[PDB]
Formats: sequence, structure tokens, C-alpha cells
Amino acid sequence: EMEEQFALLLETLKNQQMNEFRELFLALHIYEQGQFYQSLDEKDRQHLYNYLSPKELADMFDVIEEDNENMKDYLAEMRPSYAADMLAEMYTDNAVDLLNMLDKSQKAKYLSLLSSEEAGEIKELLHYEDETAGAIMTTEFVSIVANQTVRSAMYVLKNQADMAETIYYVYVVDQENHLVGVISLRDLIVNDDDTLIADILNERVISVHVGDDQEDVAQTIRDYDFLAVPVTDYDDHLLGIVTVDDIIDVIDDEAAS
Amino acid sequence: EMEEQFALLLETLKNQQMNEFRELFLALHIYEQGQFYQSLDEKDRQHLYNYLSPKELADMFDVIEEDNENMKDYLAEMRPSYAADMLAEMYTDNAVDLLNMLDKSQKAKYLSLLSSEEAGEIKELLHYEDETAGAIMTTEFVSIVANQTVRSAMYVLKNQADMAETIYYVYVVDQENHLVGVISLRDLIVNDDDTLIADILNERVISVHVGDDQEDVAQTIRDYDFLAVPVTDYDDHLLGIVTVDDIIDVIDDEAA
Ligand SMILES: [Mg+2]
Ligand SMILES: [Mg+2]
Ligand SMILES: [Mg+2]
Ligand SMILES: [Mg+2]
Ligand SMILES: [Mg+2]
Ligand SMILES: [Mg+2]
Ligand SMILES: [Mg+2]
Ligand SMILES: [Mg+2]
Ligand SMILES: [Mg+2]
Ligand SMILES: [Mg+2]
Repeated sequence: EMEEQFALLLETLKNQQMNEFRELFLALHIYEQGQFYQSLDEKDRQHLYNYLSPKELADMFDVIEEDNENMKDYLAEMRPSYAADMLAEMYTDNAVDLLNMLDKSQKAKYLSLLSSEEAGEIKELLHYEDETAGAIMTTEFVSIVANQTVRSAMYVLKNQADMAETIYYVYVVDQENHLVGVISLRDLIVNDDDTLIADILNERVISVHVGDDQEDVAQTIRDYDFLAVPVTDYDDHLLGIVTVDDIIDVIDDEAAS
Repeated sequence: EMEEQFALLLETLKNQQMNEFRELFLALHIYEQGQFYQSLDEKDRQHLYNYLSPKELADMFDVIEEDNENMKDYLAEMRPSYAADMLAEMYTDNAVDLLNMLDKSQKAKYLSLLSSEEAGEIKELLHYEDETAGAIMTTEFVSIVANQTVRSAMYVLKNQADMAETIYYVYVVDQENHLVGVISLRDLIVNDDDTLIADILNERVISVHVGDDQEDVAQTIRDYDFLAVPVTDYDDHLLGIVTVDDIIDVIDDEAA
């Protein structure tokens, strides 16, 4: 089981077998990657930073509990530049959370190490009040325009949607980024290449307001059985999405409360 | 906003304009369909049974919360054959849940009114002890074999879209139906149509056992952030899937 695999992994790590390590580590689901990593002593963590790129390390951090508390120093032991690149690769919702956990000093220092484009989304979402949709949503969603074909929509997905949180829902917006429709991937794939998105999209797209209370958001997810839900401002501008995996954590919090 | 839509609907009922009703009703998400239905009296409800086919009504009952002390009455007030056909169209996990909320007699009643095939999976999952994986899983999952092209896989996916519980995780089983791997529709979409499933499938497949406690299943879905999780027996035979939307109800239950 888990034990066996981790043991082999620890050995490739010590013997500094970079490629063997990478193959094994990267074969693990990001949650298992997190457990393995959270078991390592400070020495082995360092080696690990040498065999994984900031993007790869970010995939794992996305799921490590930011309240862990051993944060601060996980990031501290990292070369500031490396940490910053890693924060810039995590999903925005997770990045914002990490930052709000570090001491007020670290937060600005790491944030300072990022370019304008790298910190852009992180800076917007930091503004949202804790426990509101804006505070638990993320920016990596897929949006397209109506007067496009499925062939065209499907091209974005295949060659231009690697950064997206999820592609299982495709949101349709107009030029001003107004949310005007939605189409699930499962409805999309069964349509002809030439069909126009505008002809098969759903006009009754359900969304929440960026200032709504997480509990209300959770209720929407609970009622509609959605794996994600779009977030907008009063003007209906698509700002982000809240995913079911995070809502579960929210639900866990409300209960324990 | 929602109160208005419902008004235009209730109106098509008092007017008995089947076509107009169906176009407005079927435009709603099944949850809103459920609320509309649940706010009707005996007679508009009856009208609804006339304007909706069993599988259409099933699409809605799938999300109607059993334990609602009305199922007994909802099913009772509708034509036996109609109600039976509606059970056969609901997703298996939900059909089993509804049946177990009905009087031992009624359960037998509708059960007997179903063909061997219509009731197959229903009767299989009916024997699973309450609160175990088997008791909260469903059978409408998509499985494929490792030695085929992505194109072949996609072909199967499109055909299952309409019936499967979900097509976002595709399970790979062997000739004997042993769970050997898994691949997400997302990975399929970004791979070349020529690529062989066996070359891109994930070997480390996470699963749970039919007898596992729902709480443990809930924990697994919580940690791995899964939309669904496969269920097997001790011999690794893929028996079904437990989806995230249902695990949330489990979690609500486990809480207070
Ligand atoms: Mg977190
Ligand atoms: Mg947050
Ligand atoms: Mg639900
Ligand atoms: Mg959505
Ligand atoms: Mg998230
Ligand atoms: Mg139910
Ligand atoms: Mg229990
Ligand atoms: Mg059940
Ligand atoms: Mg989780
Ligand atoms: Mg279900």
C-alpha cells in the first residue's frame, strides 16, 4: 500500500536518483504527493525542491491544508525566488489562502517577487471578504463566445485549456465578459463539429454573486448537484467559479462550527 | 424571477396546454422541476403525469429527496404501470432509495410490475446494507478496455452520455471486469485519437469496497477531490460508483 511506495520513494530520494524519483513521485495523485512530502524531514524536503519544478510543486501545494501551520517555514526554507514562482503556479484560490496564512511580512515579500501579470489574479481575489464566494472561488475557468462552433470550442479545450481548474463546464460570455450561457462538456462532445455553440448552449445558467455567503453557495451546489458554479458581480461579469471539492471543505467547517 | 416562471407554468396547467407546459418545464434544471412539482395539488400533479413521459418524470424524481413523507402518496396516486416504468428509468441508487421508503407491499407491487431486466440492478443493490458503499453507489458508470484507441473510447463515451451517471471518469476493466485502471475525459480530450488507452490510463486507481462505511468513502472523496469513486468486491470486480453529489448528502447526515 501507501507505506511500500513511500519507502521506495524515500530511497530514490536519498540515493539522489532524480529520474527514478520523478517517475515514482509524479505517478502519485497530488494528495498522496502531499502526504509523502509532509513526512519528510527538512533535509529530504530540500532534495525534493531540487527535483521538482515550481509548477510541479504547486500542483501538490494546491491540496496541502494551508492551515497546516508548518507553512511559513515550508516556504521559508525555499529560495524566495523558487517559492514565488511556485505561488504563481498554484490555483489562485489556493495561492490567496496560502498568502493569508503567512506572516504579514512574508506575504508582501513573496508578492513583491512576482511580476505584474503573475500577481494580477492573486491581487484581485485577496480583496474579497473571508467566507464569501469571492473568497472561495478561483479564476481558472473556461469561457467562450456564442457565435462559435463546437469544433472551435473543442480546440480551446484540447490545445488551450491546460491551465483551467475544470473544463467540465464551459461558460459562454459576450465581448464585455457578461455571463450569458453555459454548456456541459458531456453535452458538447455529442454535438456535430459544425454546430454553433449558440444553438446548443443553455440560457438558464445558474450562478452566484461574488458577495454571497459560502453557506448559500454550498446550498446551490447541494441542490443542483453541480461540480462547479460561476461567480459574477451585480453586472453579471464572470469573475470565477467555486468547485465542489472546496464546498465540501466549507461544509466541513460550518458543521464543526 | 422563479416565482414568475412557476406562474407561467401553473397557468399552462389550468389551461391544459401540454406543448407549452413541456417546453417551459423541460427547460428547467431537474431541481427546479422538483420544487415546482412539490408545490402542486393532487390534480395539477395528475396533469403533470399526463404531459410527462416516465423517463422524464424519472429525471426529476432522481433528485426528489426520498424520506419526504410523500413518495408513498406520490407513487400511490399514479398509475401502477406508469409508476413502475418511472422507477426503471431513475438512476439505480435513487430507485433503490425510493423503494426502501415504500410500504413493504408497495415495494413488491411495483417491483413485480417490472421485467427481469428492468429490475436487475435494482435488486442487486437492494441487498446492500444501509450506510455502506454498496448502499450509496450506482451502476451507470462507463467502463472500457485498455487495448483500444482514444477515438474508440470517445465513440463509447458519446453513446453513454445520455445514460451514464457521469462520463468524466472512465474506468478501465479487463475481460473479466476487473478494475485495472482509470482515465478522465479531460485526459482523453487532449490526447491524439490514435493514442492507445493503455498508454495514457492511470495505473494507480483508487477504489473502495462494497462493504466500506460511507464515512470512509466520504473521507476518500474529500482527500482525493474526486467527482466519483469506483466500488469493487474483494476480487476487484467493478460494481459501481459513488458520486460526489451524493457523498455531500452523506456528509450532511453524518454531521448533526
Ligand atoms: Mg486549502
Ligand atoms: Mg480563499
Ligand atoms: Mg445534492
Ligand atoms: Mg456551472
Ligand atoms: Mg479550488
Ligand atoms: Mg436521494
Ligand atoms: Mg454511518
Ligand atoms: Mg442508497
Ligand atoms: Mg478535498
Ligand atoms: Mg447518485
